[PDB]
Amino acid sequence: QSIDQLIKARGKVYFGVATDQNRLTTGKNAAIIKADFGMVWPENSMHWDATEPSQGNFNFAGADYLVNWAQQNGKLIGAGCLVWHNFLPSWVSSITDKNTLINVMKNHITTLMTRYKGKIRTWDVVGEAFNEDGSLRQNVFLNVIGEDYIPIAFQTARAADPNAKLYIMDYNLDSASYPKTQAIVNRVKQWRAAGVPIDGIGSQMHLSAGQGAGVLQALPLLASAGTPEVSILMLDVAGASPTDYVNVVNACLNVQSCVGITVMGVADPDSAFASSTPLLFDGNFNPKPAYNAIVQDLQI
Ligand SMILES: O=[N+]([O-])c1ccc2nn[nH]c2c1
Repeated sequence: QSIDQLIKARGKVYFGVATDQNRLTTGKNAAIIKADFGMVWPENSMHWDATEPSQGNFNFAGADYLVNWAQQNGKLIGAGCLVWHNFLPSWVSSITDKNTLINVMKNHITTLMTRYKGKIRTWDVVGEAFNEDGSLRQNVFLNVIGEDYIPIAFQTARAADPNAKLYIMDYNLDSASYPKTQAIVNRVKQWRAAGVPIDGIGSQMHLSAGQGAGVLQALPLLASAGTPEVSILMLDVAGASPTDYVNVVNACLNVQSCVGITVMGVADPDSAFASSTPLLFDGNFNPKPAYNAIVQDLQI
């Protein structure tokens, strides 16, 4: 059975997965995505160092392949992350002039979103902007532009493609009592009250064993910021316990504004954390206990 069709039957938008061209052309990934998933995200091909490795030199072959394959196979597309400190080329993190970095950020955002205008459901515009204590992360954008970079990024993205849902995403938002979780909620409330167009919060759920249960309290706390949507992104669970996975799926089902869930790849050997066997399909592309548990859960 298809977890995407089953989750749609429960009123959600999608069950999605990260992928890219060389997964689609190898293994059984294309077959499984076609059958079982409803949305795809670029695993690496929308990283800043993948798409703009030197200033104004844009590389879109990888992302084009993903977008075209998704359109051909009737899948939704999410993409990101436009502004974050990861996968940033040196040419960007060596900029010290505020106006230059603002326009470099804006051109990166606008060029990518314009190319795929109207084809992308969800864009992750700002990522990993928070420290663990809830203060803003001192990345090049904060250091050179200041805290206005976040409103600027979102405004720029809304202008480039007003059809896209625009998200802020972060990790370690998996416990309701953790400072980072309350902090992103507080800032997103205040940004939106000021007119900043943040449509969603995305929770990057790279989980340890037993952390699924806590998401049942954390996800509702995130939804309390009042964004139109929240989502679960980058999901994997060390050990891939059925209990952990079913708890995360149920958190999504419990939160009205949660639109769907994206897993961090299809089969275990293609995970960055392969030793931890954290995904829903094994090295022979068979559905694992966690996949079948999700099916059972989704089937007062
Ligand atoms: O949910 N995802 O797996 C995922 C993967 C890569 C991304 N880049 N921006 N947002 C992302 C989400």
